[PDB]
Amino acid sequence: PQTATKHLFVSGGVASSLGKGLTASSLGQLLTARGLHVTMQKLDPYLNVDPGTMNPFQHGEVFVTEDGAETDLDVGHYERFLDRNLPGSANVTTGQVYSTVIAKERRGEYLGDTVQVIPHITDEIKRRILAMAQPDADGNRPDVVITEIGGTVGDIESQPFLEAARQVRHYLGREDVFFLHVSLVPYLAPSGELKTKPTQHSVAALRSIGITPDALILRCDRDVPEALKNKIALMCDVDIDGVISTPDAPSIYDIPKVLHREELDAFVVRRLNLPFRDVDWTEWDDLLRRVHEPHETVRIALVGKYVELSDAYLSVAEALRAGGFKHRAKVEICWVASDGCETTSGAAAALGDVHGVLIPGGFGIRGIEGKIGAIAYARARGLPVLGLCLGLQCIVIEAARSVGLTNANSAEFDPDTPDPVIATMGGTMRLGSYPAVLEPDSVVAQAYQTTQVSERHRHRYEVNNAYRDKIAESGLRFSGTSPDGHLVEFVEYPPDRHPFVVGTQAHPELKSRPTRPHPLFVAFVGAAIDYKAGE
Amino acid sequence: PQTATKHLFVSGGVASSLGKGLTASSLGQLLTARGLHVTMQKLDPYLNVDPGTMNPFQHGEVFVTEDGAETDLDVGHYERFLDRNLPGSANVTTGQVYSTVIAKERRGEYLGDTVQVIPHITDEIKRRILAMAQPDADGNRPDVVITEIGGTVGDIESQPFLEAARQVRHYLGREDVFFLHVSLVPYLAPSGELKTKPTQHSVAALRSIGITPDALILRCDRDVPEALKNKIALMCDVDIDGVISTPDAPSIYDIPKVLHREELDAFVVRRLNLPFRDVDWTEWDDLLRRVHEPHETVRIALVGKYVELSDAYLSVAEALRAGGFKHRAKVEICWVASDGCETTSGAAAALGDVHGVLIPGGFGIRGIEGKIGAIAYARARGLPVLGLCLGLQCIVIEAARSVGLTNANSAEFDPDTPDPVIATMGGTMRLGSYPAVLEPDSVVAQAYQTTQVSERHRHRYEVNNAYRDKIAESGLRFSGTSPDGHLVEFVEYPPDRHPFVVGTQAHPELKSRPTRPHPLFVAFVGAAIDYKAGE
Amino acid sequence: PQTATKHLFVSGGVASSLGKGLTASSLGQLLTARGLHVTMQKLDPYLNVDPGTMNPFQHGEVFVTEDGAETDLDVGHYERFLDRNLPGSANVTTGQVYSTVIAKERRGEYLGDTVQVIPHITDEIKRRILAMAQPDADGNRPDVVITEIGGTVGDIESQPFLEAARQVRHYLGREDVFFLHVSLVPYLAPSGELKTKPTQHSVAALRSIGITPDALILRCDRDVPEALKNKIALMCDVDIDGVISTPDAPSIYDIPKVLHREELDAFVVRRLNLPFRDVDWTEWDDLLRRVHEPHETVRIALVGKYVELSDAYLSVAEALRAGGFKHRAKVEICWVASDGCETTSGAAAALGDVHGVLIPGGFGIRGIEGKIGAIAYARARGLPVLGLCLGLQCIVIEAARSVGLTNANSAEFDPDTPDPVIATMGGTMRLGSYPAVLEPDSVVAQAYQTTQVSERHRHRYEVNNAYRDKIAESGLRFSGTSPDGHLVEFVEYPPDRHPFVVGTQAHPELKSRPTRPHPLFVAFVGAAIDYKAGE
Ligand SMILES: O=c1ccn([C@@H]2O[C@H](COP(=O)(O)OP(=O)(O)OP(=O)(O)O)[C@@H](O)[C@H]2O)c(=O)[nH]1
Ligand SMILES: O=c1ccn([C@@H]2O[C@H](COP(=O)(O)OP(=O)(O)OP(=O)(O)O)[C@@H](O)[C@H]2O)c(=O)[nH]1
Ligand SMILES: O=c1ccn([C@@H]2O[C@H](COP(=O)(O)OP(=O)(O)OP(=O)(O)O)[C@@H](O)[C@H]2O)c(=O)[nH]1
Ligand SMILES: c1ccc(-c2csc(Nc3nc4cc5c(cc4s3)OCO5)n2)nc1
Ligand SMILES: c1ccc(-c2csc(Nc3nc4cc5c(cc4s3)OCO5)n2)nc1
Ligand SMILES: c1ccc(-c2csc(Nc3nc4cc5c(cc4s3)OCO5)n2)nc1
Ligand SMILES: NC(=O)CC[C@H](N)C(=O)O
Ligand SMILES: NC(=O)CC[C@H](N)C(=O)O
Ligand SMILES: NC(=O)CC[C@H](N)C(=O)O
Ligand SMILES: [Mg+2]
Ligand SMILES: [Mg+2]
Ligand SMILES: [Mg+2]
Repeated sequence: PQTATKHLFVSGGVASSLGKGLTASSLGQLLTARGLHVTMQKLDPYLNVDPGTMNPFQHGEVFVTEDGAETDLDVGHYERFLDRNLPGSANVTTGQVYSTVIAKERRGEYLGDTVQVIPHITDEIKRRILAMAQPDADGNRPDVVITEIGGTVGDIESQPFLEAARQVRHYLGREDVFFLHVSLVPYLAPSGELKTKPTQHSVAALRSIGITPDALILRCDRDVPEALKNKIALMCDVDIDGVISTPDAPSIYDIPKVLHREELDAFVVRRLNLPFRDVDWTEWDDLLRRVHEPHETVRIALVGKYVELSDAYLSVAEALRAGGFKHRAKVEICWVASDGCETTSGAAAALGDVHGVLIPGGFGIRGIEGKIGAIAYARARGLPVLGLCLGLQCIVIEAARSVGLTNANSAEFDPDTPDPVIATMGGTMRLGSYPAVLEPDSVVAQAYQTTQVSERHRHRYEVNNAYRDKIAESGLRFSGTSPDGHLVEFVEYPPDRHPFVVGTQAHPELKSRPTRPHPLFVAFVGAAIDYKAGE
Repeated sequence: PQTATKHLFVSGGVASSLGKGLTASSLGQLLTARGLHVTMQKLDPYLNVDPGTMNPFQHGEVFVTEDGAETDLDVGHYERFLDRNLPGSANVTTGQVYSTVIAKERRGEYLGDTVQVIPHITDEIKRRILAMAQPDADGNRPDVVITEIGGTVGDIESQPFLEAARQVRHYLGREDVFFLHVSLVPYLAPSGELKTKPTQHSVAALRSIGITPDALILRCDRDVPEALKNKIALMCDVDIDGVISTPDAPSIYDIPKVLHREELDAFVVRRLNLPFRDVDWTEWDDLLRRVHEPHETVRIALVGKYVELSDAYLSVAEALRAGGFKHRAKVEICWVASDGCETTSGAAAALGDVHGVLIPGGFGIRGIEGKIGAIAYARARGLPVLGLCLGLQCIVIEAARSVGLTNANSAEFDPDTPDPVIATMGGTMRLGSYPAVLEPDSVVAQAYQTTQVSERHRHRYEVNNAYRDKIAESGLRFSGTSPDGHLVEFVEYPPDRHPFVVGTQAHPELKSRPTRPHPLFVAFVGAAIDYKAGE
Repeated sequence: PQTATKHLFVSGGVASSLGKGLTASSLGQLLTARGLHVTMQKLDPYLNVDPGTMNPFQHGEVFVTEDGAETDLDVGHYERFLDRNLPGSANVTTGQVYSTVIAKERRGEYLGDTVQVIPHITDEIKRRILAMAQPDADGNRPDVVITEIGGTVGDIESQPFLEAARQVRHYLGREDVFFLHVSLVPYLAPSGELKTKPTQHSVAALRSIGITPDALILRCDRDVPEALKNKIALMCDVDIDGVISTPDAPSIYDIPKVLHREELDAFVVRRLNLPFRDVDWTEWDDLLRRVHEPHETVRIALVGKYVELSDAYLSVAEALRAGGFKHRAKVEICWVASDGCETTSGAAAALGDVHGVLIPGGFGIRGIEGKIGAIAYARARGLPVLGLCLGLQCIVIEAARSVGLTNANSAEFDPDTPDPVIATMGGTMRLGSYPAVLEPDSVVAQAYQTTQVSERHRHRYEVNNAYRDKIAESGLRFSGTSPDGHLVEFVEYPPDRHPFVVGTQAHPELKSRPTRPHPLFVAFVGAAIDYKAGE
C-alpha cells in the first residue's frame, strides 16, 4: 500500500526574490520524474484576500485557474512545471484565514471561547495544509505535498504560517516532514570574498522559532567553494550532503538539471524514505534542446505599459517563448510602450523592426488609444497581430473607427461615446473556463484544429451585438462565440485581408506550457515567421 | 491655551489579572481630582469582534454603553471611577481592526498596495488611539488619554498594539507620552524571599520591542523592601521615584489612596509637565467612610449560576454594595445556585437565612425553573425581590403559573409551551438606552421619584401583550412601559401584596456608581433592611 | 570653554568586511579638517588577548604601536588618516576585559560579590570607553571619541560591547552620543533589483537590543535610488538626511570625498551641535592628484607567501604606494611567491620583469631559502632590494653564504647550523620604538638625511656579532646600529657594489603615511625608478 503522505516545506531567508518558487517547481518536476505523485501549495502572508485588487505592474500578473480563482503567479510556475490544472485551494492568504475565522466567530461556532492567533488561526492554516493530502475526485492521494511559505523568515507577517508548519512537524514527525531553506550568499567586490554570515544569521532566526532546516540552498552569482559549504554545514548544524550550491542559471528550465547535479532530489528521497527511482530526462532533454539550440530568431513587439520586462506579462512572455519552441525559433521580445505608438510616426518608429505585435490584456491600464494606433499601424504594414482580451476589444474598436464610427470607443474608456461598440452586457466579471464554438475552417478553427474549445476568462465587458452588422462591413468575422452565439469570443480577418490578425476574449497564455505550447501562440509565431520570410 | 494632549499607556507583565485596569481607573480618578480632564480607552487583543459571543461565566460580564455597544467589563471600571458615560469607541479589539482593514481592502481603498500588518494594521490602531484626543461634541479636548493595553508583554496577540504605542511615542515625543508598566513580585515561602527576576525579565522583554517604561508598579502580597526597589531601579534603568510598591488593598476603592501615598500621580504630573494642583479628597473620604465603617449588615441572596463569586455578576455585586453605601450598611452577598432552589425545600434551605433575593439576568444561562422556584419561595416567605431583565421574565412566568397557566413559560425555554407568556415581539435584540414612562405613585415611580426614565437594554424577548389581562388577575401591575405602553418595562406587586417585588427589563446596574447609587438598588436594599428589621 | 566630549559609535550589519573601519577613519579625517580634535578606539570581540598569536595570512597583519602594543590592523587606518601616534589603549579585546575582571576577582577587589557579565564586564568596557575622553599628557581633551565596535550586530560575541555603548547613551544622553550603522544593500542579477530587506532586519536586530541608529550607511556596488533610500528611511525610522549612499570607490582615499558629497559630516556636526567649520581640502586634493594622475609606472616584486594580495602585507603595500606618491609614480605591486624563487631559473622567471624586490618580514612564515634565492638573483641582476626585518636577516645570511659559509643560516630555521650568523642575543622579543645611530653619509643616512633615528621593532633574533668580520669580507656595511654599536639595525652595500640593497631590522612601514611618505620607501622607489630608467 501507499505510504503516508510527506510534507516538504520551502522557506526563504535574507531576502525575497531568491527564486524559491522556481526551486519548489523544479523539485516537483524532479520528484514527478521519479514516479511520485506531487501536489503543490503556496502560502501568501499578505492581507489582501486575493491579488485581484493589487496593481500588476507593481506586484506582477494575476494567475487565473480553471475554477476561476484569482491567484498569485507562482501557481503558474507550478502549472508550467507539473503540467497540471491546480485548484483555487492552491493559494492561501492571511486575508482569507482571518476572514474565515472572524466569520466563524460571528456565527458562534467557537462556543463562547476567546479567539486567538494560537490556536485558532494556526489551526485554520494547519487544516488548509493537511487538506491538500486528501484524495482527489479520482481517488488519487499525493505522495508529497510541497508547500512554499511566502515572505522572509523574520517577517512579522510570516510568523503564523511558520508556527503552523512547526506544528505539522510535531504532529507527523521528522520522518514525514522535510524543511528546505533558501538563502543568499553575497559577494563583496572590494575584498573579493563570499560572506557566509547572512546565511548563519538566517538559520539562527529560523532556529529561534523552533525549526531546524534539513537542507540549505545557497543562492549566489558564482559556485560556492567547498570550504565555504563546509563552514556553513559546521556552523548551521546541517548535513554537508544538504548544503546545495545553486548559481544563477541561464534560464529557468535549467534549474532542474542544476538541482539534480547537486543531488538535492536524491537527498530528499533518501531522507523521506520514498520509493526511489531514476529520473527519465528524455522529454526535458528535448525541451532544453529547443531552448538552447534554436534554428532562427524572430522579433515580437509587446505593446505594454513600458519598454521593459514586467511580471505583469510573465505568462504572456513565457507563452510566446513556448510558442516559439515548437518551431525551434528564438522569440526575442521587443517590449514596446503603448504610448510611443499613439502617433502613427511613433508607431512606425517603435513597431518598425518587429515581425509581430502582441496586444496584451489585464487590469491596471487606463486609456487604450495607443494600442488602437499600434493595431492600425500593424494592419497598414500587414504585420500579424494577436490581441488578448483587451486586445480583442481594441481590434473591434479600431475596426469600428475604420468603418467611419470615428467616436466609437469602449464605454470603459469613453462613457460618453455616442457609439459604445464595447459595453457591459458595472456588469458581471466572467471568471474561469467557459466553452466556445468556432466557425468551421475559420482561422481560429485551423489553429485549434477543432470547432469546440474552452478558455479561461477574466473580464466584464462584451462586444455590443447592436454593432456587429456595422463592424462586419470591415469584413471582420465573429468567427468564435459562446455556444448560443450571444457572445463574441474570437474575431478574425479573412486570410486575404490579412495573414493573421486575431483577438480572443480569453487568456490563453494561462493554458500554455513549455512542454505543450498553446495552439494560438503556435499559429501566431508561425505567421510572424512567415512574415519575416516574405519580407 | 490648553497644552497638547498627553497619552499615558498602561501595560502589564508576568501575568494577567494583576489589576492594571483598576490601576488605570485609580490614576484617572487621581488626575481628575487634580482638575485635569481625562478620557480612557481599552485595547483588547482577542479576535472576537465583541464579547457578546463569549461565555460570561468564563470571561466575565458584557458591559453595555448608552449607545448600545457591547464592551469589555473594564469600561465599567472606567465608568465607575470617572462617573462618565463612555462611548463604544472606548473599546478596540483585533477583530474590529482586521475586519475594518479587510473591508477597506476589498473596496479598493489602498490603491493596489500589498496590505500588511505594518503599516496598515498599526496605522488603523494608531488612528483609533489618536482619535480619542479629538474634541468632544461639546468642544472639550481631554488633557490626557489613558490607554490600557490588554494581555501580557510577550504575547503574540499583544504585539500590534505595543508597536502602535511605540509609534505614538516616536510621533509625539517623550514629553507627551508616558509608559506605565505593571508587574508581579512573587514571594517564595520555603526560602522566605521576594524575587525580582520576573520583573527584570519582563522589563527586558519590553525593552526588546523598543519601549522603556517610565514607571514600574510592583504587585505583591506584602510591602516591597526599599533595598529591593533600589535593586529593581538599578537593573531596570528606572528612576527610583518611579518604582511604586502596591500591596493588595482591602477593597478596590483604597487603590487611589495607595497610589497617592506612593506619589505616583505627582511623578506622572511632573514627568508630563501638566498643570499641577492638589487633590481634593472630601468626597472620596466620604465614600471610604461608607465603605469601611458601616453601621449594619444585611444579607442579599444572588440566585446565579454557582455558589461562588463570578465576574458574570461583577456590576450587579458592585451595584448592590453601592446601594448599601447609601444606608451605611454592609451588604454581604450570599451567592446561591439557581438549581438548589428548584425544590421548595431546597429553596427554603438556600434562601432561608437571607433578607433579599436578587434574580440577575444576562445571556449564557439555559433553563430558568430554579429561578422561578426561588421567586415563588420568596413571595411565599414575603422576602423582597429584585429581578433584572430575565428576572422580570421569571417573575411574569411565576405569576402566570400562579394564576393557573401551569404550562406557561418563556418560548426561549419551552418553544412548545401552549401559553408563551414571554415571547419575541429570533426577534430583534434591543440594545442601549430606551425611554420609559412610569405610572404615577407606582413603586418604581417612588424609587426613581419621577414618571420618566431611561435605561440600558440587552434583550430580544418581550412580555406578551395577549396575556396582560390574565397575568393581572394576580394583581401584578405593568407599572412601567415604553412611552406608547406597547412594551412592558417594569412590573410590581402593590405594596399590600408584598413590600417590594420588582422586575425591570433593563440593566440598571450599568448606571450605578459608588459615588451615585442607582435608585432601584437603594430602594431594594431599603426593603431588605426593613425586612430584617421586621423579622 | 570646550563643550562636553561627544562619543560616536560605529557599528556594522549584515556582514563584516563592509569597510566600517575605513568609514570611521574617513569621518575622523573630515571632522579633523573642520578643526575638531578627534581620537579613535577599536573594540575587538574575539577572545585572543592580542592578535600576536593569530596567523597573519588568515587574519591580516599585526600593527605595532610606539609603546610596543600589538594591535589590530584597523589602528593602522586610524594612524594613516589621522597621522597620529595612537596608544595601545586604542584597541580593546574580550580577552583583555575578562582577564582583567578575573584578576581583580582573584585579588578580592569586588568585596565578596557575585561577579557577572552585567554589571562588571560592561562596567570595565564602559570605563575603557570613557577613559578615552580624559585629557592627554599635554592637557588636550578630545572633542569627539570615535569608537568602532567589531563584529556584526547579532553576533553572540558582540553583545557586551553593544550593551556598554547603550549604557553610555543612557548616561550621557542623546545630545552627546551618536550611532552610525553600516549595512549592505545586495543586488540580485536575475531580477535586476536592489533588496532593502537585509538592512531592515539588521536595524530591527539593533532596535531589539535597545539602540536606534542616528544614520545608516548603505554599502552597495551601485548608487542606491532615491526611492529606495526613502523606503529605508520610512521603514527604519531614520531621518532621510541620515540615509547615506556609498558605492565602492576606486581607492580608499576617495571615501572622504564620497562621505562629504553625501553630507554625512555636516549631518553629524549638526546633530551633535559641535562647533561648525568648513573643510579645507587643499592637502587631500594634492594627495588625490598624486593618487589619480601619476606620471609613470614602476613594478615592485613583493616576495611573500603567495602570488595574491594578502592583508598580511597591507601596511607594506600602502607604504610602497605612499613612497611612489612622492615621485608621482604608480607603483604596481607584483605579488611573487617565495617558493617560485627557490630555483635560480624560477627566480629569473618570477622576478624577471620587475624593477625592485621587497622582502617583507613578520611572523607566520616557516623556511626562508626561497627569499635568499630571490636576494641572490636580485644582486646578480643588479636590482634594488629592500628587506624588512626578516629581509635583513635573509640579506645577512645570503652574504654569509656568498663568502663561503655555505651552511650558514638562521638558528630559527636551522638550529643545527654550524655557523648561526643569525641567533638570539628563546631570547627576548624587542617591541616598539628603539633608537639607532647611522654611520655618516651611509646610504641609510642619506635616506633619512640624519645620523639619528628611531623605529618600531617586533623581533627576537639579532645579527651575530661573532660573524661581523667575516660577513664584512663581502663588503657589507653594518651602517646602522643601536647607539652602543652592540646591535646591527641597518645593513647596506656600498653604492659601487649595488645601487641600493638595504635591510632594516625595524618595521618602517608602520611609520609611513600617504600624506608623509617614509624616507626609506622614498629612496627605494627612487632606486627602482632609476633602474627602470637605466635598463
Ligand atoms: O513570495 C512572497 C509572498 C508574499 N510576501 C509578502 O509581501 C510583503 C512585502 O515583503 P518584501 O519582501 O517585498 O519587503 P520589501 O519589499 O519592503 O523589501 P525589498 O523589496 O526591498 O527587499 C511582506 O508582507 C511579505 O510577507 C513576500 O515577500 N514574498
Ligand atoms: O543556582 C544558581 C547559580 C548561579 N546563579 C547566578 O547568580 C547570578 C544572579 O542571579 P539571580 O537569580 O540571583 O538574580 P537576582 O538576585 O539579581 O534577582 P532576585 O534574587 O531578586 O530574584 C546570575 O549570574 C546567575 O546566573 C543563579 O542565579 N543560580
Ligand atoms: O572587525 C571585526 C573584528 C572582530 N570580529 C570577530 O571575529 C569573529 C568572526 O566573525 P566573522 O564575521 O568573520 O564570521 P565568519 O567568518 O565565520 O563568516 P564569513 O566570513 O563568511 O562572513 C567574530 O567573533 C567577530 O566578532 C569581526 O567579525 N570583525
Ligand atoms: C523573473 C525573475 C527572474 C527570472 C529569471 C530568468 S533566468 C533566471 N536565473 C535563475 N537561476 C536560479 C537558480 C536557483 C533558483 C532560482 C533561480 S532564477 O533557486 C534554486 O537555484 N531567473 N525570470 C523572471
Ligand atoms: C475581581 C478581582 C479582584 C477583586 C479585588 C477585591 S479587593 C482587591 N485588592 C486589590 N488591590 C490592588 C492593588 C493594586 C492594583 C490592583 C489591585 S486589586 O494595581 C495597582 O495596585 N481586588 N475584585 C474583583
Ligand atoms: C582591503 C580590502 C579592501 C580594499 C579596498 C580597495 S578599494 C576599496 N573600495 C571601497 N569603497 C568603500 C566605500 C565605503 C566604505 C568602504 C569602502 S572600501 O564604507 C563607507 O563607504 N576597498 N583594500 C584593502
Ligand atoms: N483582462 C482584460 O484585459 C480586461 C479588459 C477590459 N478592462 C474588460 O474588462 O473587458
Ligand atoms: N439579558 C438577559 O437577561 C436576557 C434574558 C432573555 N434571554 C432575553 O433575551 O430576553
Ligand atoms: N618580524 C619579523 O620579520 C621576525 C623575523 C624573525 N622571525 C625574527 O624574530 O627575528
Ligand atoms: Mg570570516
Ligand atoms: Mg538574588
Ligand atoms: Mg519588495
